Amino acid sequence: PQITLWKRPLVTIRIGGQLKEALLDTGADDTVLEEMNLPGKWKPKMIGGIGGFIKVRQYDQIPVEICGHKAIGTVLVGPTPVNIIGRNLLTQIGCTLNF
Amino acid sequence: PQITLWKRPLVTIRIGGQLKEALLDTGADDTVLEEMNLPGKWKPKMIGGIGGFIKVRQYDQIPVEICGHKAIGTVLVGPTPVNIIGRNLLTQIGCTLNF
Repeated sequence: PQITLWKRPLVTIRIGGQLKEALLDTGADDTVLEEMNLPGKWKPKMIGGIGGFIKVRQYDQIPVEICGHKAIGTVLVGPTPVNIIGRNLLTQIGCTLNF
Repeated sequence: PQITLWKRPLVTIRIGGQLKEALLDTGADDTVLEEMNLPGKWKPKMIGGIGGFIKVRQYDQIPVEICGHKAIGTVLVGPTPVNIIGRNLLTQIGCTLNF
């Protein structure tokens, strides 16, 4: 599909057997999801942006479907205010910016 | 252009007569640049990101050229980790996401 940018580019994803709303974010290196109790091994990580850093849990090899397009990779879980799909998964679904 | 996302979508912009590098950021409502001088009046504002809230200077109706495409709009200046072009200007240059 083609997503315009008049509003926040929010789409539906499926992760860990849940459907969620998430923001397609070309400015994010990584995918960061709001607090959820995913099974699996994880390691601590700190990620930054405007305002500073937050502590997150890094889970690897997690299947994530984005508007019906399958992806699998690293997901970060922590106290982000919005679910963010970053470049690590956007590349896997063949997402481009176009103008 | 069509810009893929295997690398950060960094582009050259011209603003206040000076060249800068900025990230095309679909996850940002607003355009936020690192500390620099811009001509004209500004208003104090606060914005939020993944780490919390910061204080910025809001400059209205600022011309910005982004990869040769012209925008004129709001530019916030403050302690962002990287220069970001947000949706307020991405829409002006006709940018969409496609997959």
